[PDB]
Amino acid sequence: CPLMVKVLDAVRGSPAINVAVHVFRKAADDTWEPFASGKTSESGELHGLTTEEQFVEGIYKVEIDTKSYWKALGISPFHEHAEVVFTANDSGPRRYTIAALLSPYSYSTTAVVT
Amino acid sequence: CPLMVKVLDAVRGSPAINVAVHVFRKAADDTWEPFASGKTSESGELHGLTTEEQFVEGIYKVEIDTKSYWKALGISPFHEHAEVVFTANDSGPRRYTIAALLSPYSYSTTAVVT
Repeated sequence: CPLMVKVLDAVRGSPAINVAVHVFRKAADDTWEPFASGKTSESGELHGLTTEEQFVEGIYKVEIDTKSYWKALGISPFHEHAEVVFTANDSGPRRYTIAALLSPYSYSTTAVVT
Repeated sequence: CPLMVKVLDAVRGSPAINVAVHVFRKAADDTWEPFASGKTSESGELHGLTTEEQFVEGIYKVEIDTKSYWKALGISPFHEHAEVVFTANDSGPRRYTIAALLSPYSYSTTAVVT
């Protein structure tokens, strides 16, 4: 799948399972359309996302519900969510893997394409 | 200052200067209002922001224009910008220091609350 997502937990050294992730597509008008959604797996990964050229180029947004992730634990978090806004589109069909490493007061996001 | 931002460049090992930062305050209606704006200083810092109880309780968004920074450089980044969303004030009027560490395809955001 053209777009994959992976989330890890830096506090426990494990995949961030059961994490909600919504994918928005920047619409015709200045605004955000719901594009895809899922919950991370046992592997902390989300595959079923989108298709080949349902996925076309545009600005996308990956919203990660980190707040819920943390409270589930009993942790006091800082961010409301983790957000990743990218442009899909150079000259190519790629493969986008967005990774996110979660801490209560800190997070990193990285992109790996091919 | 109640709200401070610091931004570093992991590619060059220096403060990220002249990076535009917009601060939004989630308004009465489900929506974002402009609250403060500025650019990072020679030391990668933005202090001019807000004040005492002007800064009120609420959900704010700190949007760092990473895209323009990398472009000015000759680098073609992945992120459109770096967004930081948080609930402020609650159990205290706090002091917020938001740190960002940028790379072309990666960014990390950390918060220091006192």
